[PDB]
Amino acid sequence: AQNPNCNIMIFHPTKEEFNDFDKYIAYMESQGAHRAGLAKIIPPKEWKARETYDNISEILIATPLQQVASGRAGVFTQYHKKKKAMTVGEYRHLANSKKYQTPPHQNFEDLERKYWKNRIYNSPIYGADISGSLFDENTKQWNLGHLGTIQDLLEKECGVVIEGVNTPYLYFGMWKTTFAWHTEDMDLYSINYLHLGEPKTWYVVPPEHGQRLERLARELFPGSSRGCGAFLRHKVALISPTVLKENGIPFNRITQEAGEFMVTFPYGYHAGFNHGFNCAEAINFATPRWIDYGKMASQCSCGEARVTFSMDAFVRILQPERYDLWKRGQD
Ligand SMILES: O=C(O)CNC(=O)C(=O)O
Ligand SMILES: [Mg+2]
Ligand code: NI
Ligand SMILES: [Zn+2]
Repeated sequence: AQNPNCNIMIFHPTKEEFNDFDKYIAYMESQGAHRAGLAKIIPPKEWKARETYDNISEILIATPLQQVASGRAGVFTQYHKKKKAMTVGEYRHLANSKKYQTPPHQNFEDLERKYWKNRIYNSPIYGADISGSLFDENTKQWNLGHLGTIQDLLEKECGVVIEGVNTPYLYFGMWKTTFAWHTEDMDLYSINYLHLGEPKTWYVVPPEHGQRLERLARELFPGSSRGCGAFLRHKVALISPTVLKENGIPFNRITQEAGEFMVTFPYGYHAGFNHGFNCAEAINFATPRWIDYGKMASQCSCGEARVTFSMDAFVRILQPERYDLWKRGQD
């Protein structure tokens, strides 16, 4: 078995190997990459996502989210408070302000310490989930706006044509902006490209150990657990690496820098934070190996998780028994 300790693997494809996305994901899996739950892909030196980022300031963040925490430093939840609209120019200025800027630090490790020590005492503002793309239409390789769609994958594998569309999202981050512990909708893959700015640190639990994370989360968030059998779908809970180590949860960590791709694999729980002003783009995708995970994915039916138009058809076709109850939650 390849990669039995489930370590995060880093790949360096040649320009030739960067042509066929599907084939490269399948190569990574042949080397065991999926066992970790997350892989890093460094693009060939010849490649570029677009010519410059000099003209992005007028993009609108219609609903910036202030991430307010509750709990203790290592075990907390966050809620998203809606703020007034602002442009990317305005947001970048705010990120760089004395109130919100990254503090002086020695290295990534010192910054990670400071994050886990101090995150709960601040409420950073995240420009998340903005429909759109920063890839140039002429970038032919690994263009996240030009991937094969999940609807077409399900049709190719299973023969059923379904409604729905699949488009990328932009994330504008600042220091301490946080992504809570989650897997993707319907335990899909995700791909994330860090277009610009400061790094993003990731934590991941191997898919084969996901249920261990879920059991710990039920213990640490007992009211949430009673309210919903799949409350991590709400994307609000944080558990620190110290806490995971104390409870024997297997995980790994890695920092993504500007110009690098990360891929999350089906049922790979992940969480993390941004080091300072940055812009990432991400999208869900599928492969033939995803189908079985989609069929088994948990669902939130308490009504909190509330998801995209396109998830309807995935539930309807892959989880017909669940469909009725899940849709009650959606309505
Ligand atoms: O970048 C973020 O805030 C969150 N991204 C992801 O969870 C992802 O790409 O799967
Ligand atoms: Mg602009
Ligand atoms: Ni994700
Ligand atoms: Zn729920």
